[PDB]
Amino acid sequence: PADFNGTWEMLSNDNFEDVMKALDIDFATRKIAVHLKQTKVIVQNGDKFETKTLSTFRNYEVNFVIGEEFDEQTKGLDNRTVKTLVKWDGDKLVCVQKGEKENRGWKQWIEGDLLHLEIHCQDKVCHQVFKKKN
Ligand SMILES: CC1=C(/C=C/C(C)=C/C=C/C(C)=C/CO)C(C)(C)CCC1
Repeated sequence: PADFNGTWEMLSNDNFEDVMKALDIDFATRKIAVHLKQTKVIVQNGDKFETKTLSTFRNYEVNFVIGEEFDEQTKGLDNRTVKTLVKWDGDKLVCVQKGEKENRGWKQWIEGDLLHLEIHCQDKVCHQVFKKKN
Protein backbone atom coordinates (compact mmCIF):
# COMPACT_ATOMS: atom_id res chain seq x y z
CA PRO A 1 0.00 0.00 0.00
CA ALA A 2 1.18 3.46 -0.88
CA ASP A 3 1.98 5.87 1.92
CA PHE A 4 1.31 9.46 0.88
CA ASN A 5 2.32 10.89 4.25
CA GLY A 6 5.00 13.56 4.11
CA THR A 7 6.20 16.87 2.70
CA TRP A 8 6.89 16.77 -1.04
CA GLU A 9 8.80 19.46 -2.93
CA MET A 10 8.04 20.12 -6.57
CA LEU A 11 10.65 18.97 -9.07
CA SER A 12 8.71 19.47 -12.30
CA ASN A 13 5.53 21.04 -13.61
CA ASP A 14 4.53 20.56 -17.24
CA ASN A 15 1.50 21.97 -19.05
CA PHE A 16 0.17 23.74 -15.92
CA GLU A 17 -0.67 26.74 -18.08
CA ASP A 18 -2.82 24.56 -20.34
CA VAL A 19 -4.93 23.47 -17.38
CA MET A 20 -5.09 26.92 -15.86
CA LYS A 21 -6.32 28.33 -19.17
CA ALA A 22 -8.97 25.57 -19.37
CA LEU A 23 -10.09 26.77 -15.91
CA ASP A 24 -10.36 30.34 -17.25
CA ILE A 25 -7.59 31.58 -14.94
CA ASP A 26 -6.48 34.83 -16.54
CA PHE A 27 -3.13 35.23 -18.29
CA ALA A 28 -1.58 37.53 -15.69
CA THR A 29 -2.31 35.03 -12.94
CA ARG A 30 -1.06 32.08 -15.04
CA LYS A 31 2.21 33.90 -15.62
CA ILE A 32 2.69 34.35 -11.85
CA ALA A 33 1.66 30.83 -10.95
CA VAL A 34 3.60 28.82 -13.55
CA HIS A 35 6.88 30.16 -12.19
CA LEU A 36 6.29 29.20 -8.56
CA LYS A 37 7.62 26.12 -6.77
CA GLN A 38 4.96 24.21 -4.85
CA THR A 39 5.08 22.03 -1.74
CA LYS A 40 2.53 19.30 -1.00
CA VAL A 41 1.94 18.45 2.67
CA ILE A 42 -0.04 15.31 3.22
CA VAL A 43 -1.29 13.58 6.30
CA GLN A 44 -2.85 10.19 5.52
CA ASN A 45 -4.61 7.92 7.99
CA GLY A 46 -5.77 5.04 5.88
CA ASP A 47 -8.60 6.44 3.73
CA LYS A 48 -8.53 9.84 5.46
CA PHE A 49 -6.48 12.57 3.77
CA GLU A 50 -5.51 16.05 4.83
CA THR A 51 -3.63 17.90 2.10
CA LYS A 52 -2.10 21.31 1.63
CA THR A 53 -0.53 22.84 -1.49
CA LEU A 54 1.91 25.60 -0.65
CA SER A 55 3.50 28.42 -2.65
CA THR A 56 4.74 31.96 -2.07
CA PHE A 57 1.72 33.27 -4.01
CA ARG A 58 -1.33 31.34 -2.81
CA ASN A 59 -1.92 28.22 -0.67
CA TYR A 60 -4.62 25.57 -1.14
CA GLU A 61 -6.14 23.06 1.28
CA VAL A 62 -8.29 20.04 0.47
CA ASN A 63 -9.28 17.33 2.95
CA PHE A 64 -11.22 14.19 2.08
CA VAL A 65 -12.12 10.59 2.85
CA ILE A 66 -12.00 7.98 0.10
CA GLY A 67 -15.42 7.30 -1.33
CA GLU A 68 -17.05 10.27 0.45
CA GLU A 69 -18.28 13.00 -1.88
CA PHE A 70 -18.01 16.57 -0.61
CA ASP A 71 -18.36 20.14 -1.82
CA GLU A 72 -14.98 21.60 -2.75
CA GLN A 73 -14.55 25.35 -3.18
CA THR A 74 -11.51 25.99 -5.35
CA LYS A 75 -10.80 29.36 -3.75
CA GLY A 76 -7.57 30.92 -5.00
CA LEU A 77 -7.64 28.79 -8.15
CA ASP A 78 -10.71 29.30 -10.24
CA ASN A 79 -12.97 29.71 -7.14
CA ARG A 80 -15.62 27.30 -8.38
CA THR A 81 -17.82 24.92 -6.41
CA VAL A 82 -17.36 21.29 -7.42
CA LYS A 83 -18.63 17.94 -6.10
CA THR A 84 -15.44 15.99 -5.39
CA LEU A 85 -15.04 12.25 -5.02
CA VAL A 86 -11.71 10.49 -4.58
CA LYS A 87 -11.37 6.70 -4.97
CA TRP A 88 -8.57 4.17 -5.23
CA ASP A 89 -7.17 2.78 -8.52
CA GLY A 90 -4.86 0.16 -7.11
CA ASP A 91 -2.32 2.19 -5.13
CA LYS A 92 -3.28 5.40 -6.97
CA LEU A 93 -5.74 8.17 -6.07
CA VAL A 94 -8.30 9.13 -8.72
CA CYS A 95 -10.41 12.24 -8.16
CA VAL A 96 -13.47 13.39 -10.12
CA GLN A 97 -14.64 16.99 -9.63
CA LYS A 98 -18.19 17.28 -10.91
CA GLY A 99 -19.25 20.80 -11.86
CA GLU A 100 -19.27 23.44 -14.61
CA LYS A 101 -16.03 22.31 -16.29
CA GLU A 102 -16.14 19.01 -18.15
CA ASN A 103 -13.71 16.13 -17.48
CA ARG A 104 -12.21 17.79 -14.40
CA GLY A 105 -10.22 15.90 -11.80
CA TRP A 106 -6.75 14.57 -10.91
CA LYS A 107 -4.77 11.40 -10.37
CA GLN A 108 -1.99 10.97 -7.81
CA TRP A 109 0.50 8.20 -7.16
CA ILE A 110 3.95 7.35 -5.84
CA GLU A 111 6.87 5.80 -7.73
CA GLY A 112 9.73 5.25 -5.30
CA ASP A 113 10.24 8.47 -3.41
CA LEU A 114 8.53 10.57 -6.13
CA LEU A 115 4.95 11.81 -5.89
CA HIS A 116 3.21 12.23 -9.26
CA LEU A 117 0.13 14.40 -9.79
CA GLU A 118 -1.83 14.55 -13.05
CA ILE A 119 -4.37 17.41 -13.15
CA HIS A 120 -6.92 17.42 -15.98
CA CYS A 121 -9.67 19.70 -17.24
CA GLN A 122 -11.45 19.40 -20.60
CA ASP A 123 -8.78 18.03 -23.00
CA LYS A 124 -5.79 19.42 -21.09
CA VAL A 125 -3.48 17.56 -18.72
CA CYS A 126 -0.77 18.85 -16.38
CA HIS A 127 1.91 16.53 -14.95
CA GLN A 128 3.72 17.43 -11.72
CA VAL A 129 6.44 15.49 -9.89
CA PHE A 130 7.48 16.04 -6.27
CA LYS A 131 10.44 14.71 -4.24
CA LYS A 132 9.92 13.46 -0.64
CA LYS A 133 11.62 15.57 1.93
CA ASN A 134 9.84 14.45 5.09
C1 LIG B 1 -3.69 27.30 -10.07
C2 LIG B 1 -3.12 27.80 -8.72
C3 LIG B 1 -2.41 27.02 -7.89
C4 LIG B 1 -2.46 25.57 -8.02
C5 LIG B 1 -2.87 24.58 -7.23
C6 LIG B 1 -3.24 23.26 -7.74
C7 LIG B 1 -4.01 23.17 -9.09
C8 LIG B 1 -3.46 22.33 -6.79
C9 LIG B 1 -3.99 20.99 -7.02
C10 LIG B 1 -4.52 20.44 -5.91
C11 LIG B 1 -4.75 19.03 -5.71
C12 LIG B 1 -4.92 18.11 -6.93
C13 LIG B 1 -4.68 18.52 -4.46
C14 LIG B 1 -3.47 17.98 -3.85
O1 LIG B 1 -2.93 16.97 -4.71
C15 LIG B 1 -1.67 27.61 -6.60
C16 LIG B 1 -2.61 27.43 -5.38
C17 LIG B 1 -0.33 26.90 -6.32
C18 LIG B 1 -1.36 29.12 -6.80
C19 LIG B 1 -2.49 29.91 -7.40
C20 LIG B 1 -2.92 29.34 -8.74
